[PDB]
Amino acid sequence: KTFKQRRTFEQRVEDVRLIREQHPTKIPVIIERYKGEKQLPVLDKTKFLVPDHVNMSELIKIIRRRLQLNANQAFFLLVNGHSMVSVSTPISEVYESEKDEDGFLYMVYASQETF
Ligand SMILES: N#Cc1n[nH]c2ccccc12
Ligand SMILES: [Cl-]
Repeated sequence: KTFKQRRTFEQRVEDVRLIREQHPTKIPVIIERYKGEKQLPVLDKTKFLVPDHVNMSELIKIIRRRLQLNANQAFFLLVNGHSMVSVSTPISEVYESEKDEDGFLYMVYASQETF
C-alpha cells in the first residue's frame, strides 16, 4: 500500500540518484494520505519533483490546488512524521534536515491536526 512497502531501500535510493542526475534542481517528495483519512481525496500520484526554491506555505497551496479543495476544507501536512515548525522555510533547507536516509522527503496529509 505505502511507498516504502512497494519499493526496496535499494530501489528508493537509486531513484533519488536518477532525480539528482535528471532533475538536479528538484526536491524528491513522497506525499501520502493519512491511512485513517475519511474526508480528503487520494492524490493521482505519490512522487513529486518540487522546485527547491518554493517555501512550505507555497507547497501547501500547490497540494490544495491538486486536491482541488475549497476555502473552508481543512488540510494539515506532516513532514518526516511531525508538524512543520514554520511554513516560511525554503524546501531546499527543509530537505537537508528532514530528508529520509533513502533520500526522499516524506509527507502525510489529513483533515485533522490529530493524525
Ligand atoms: N512541484 C510540484 C507539484 N506538482 N504538482 C503538485 C501537486 C501538489 C503539490 C506540489 C505539486
Ligand atoms: Cl532540474
